[PDB]
Amino acid sequence: KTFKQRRTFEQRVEDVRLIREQHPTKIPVIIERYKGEKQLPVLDKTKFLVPDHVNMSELIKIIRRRLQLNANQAFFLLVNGHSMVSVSTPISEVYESEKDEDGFLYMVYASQETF
Ligand SMILES: Cc1nn(C)c(C)c1NC(=O)CC#N
Ligand SMILES: [Cl-]
Repeated sequence: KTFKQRRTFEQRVEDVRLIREQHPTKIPVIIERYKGEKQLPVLDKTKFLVPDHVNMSELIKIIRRRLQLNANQAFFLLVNGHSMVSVSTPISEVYESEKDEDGFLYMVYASQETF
């Protein structure tokens, strides 16, 4: 069901190695809906190549645009299981401290802060 369940550790590592080779300036991001989530839709895909210069504030804007949300729908983004201390950090920095061992950066979204 989840990305980690669909692909072996070996497979996730090799995909990150190919994104490095073919899209060297991009951060490999996995973005999943919270399994509890009732309100927001599911994304059209799971794996995203994010330009390494955008900060987390701009990534939230990007995902809200991809979900085609309106001004008063709530959106919370967990990175590596937890709240972001700051949305102003460049995703290149966030990646280096919050990447998984497989080399993806995992994110989950919900309409409640209580996931
Ligand atoms: C071929 C290889 N063997 N081992 C053991 C490692 C770390 C590698 N590196 C990559 O391929 C990284 C990338 N991209
Ligand atoms: Cl690139």
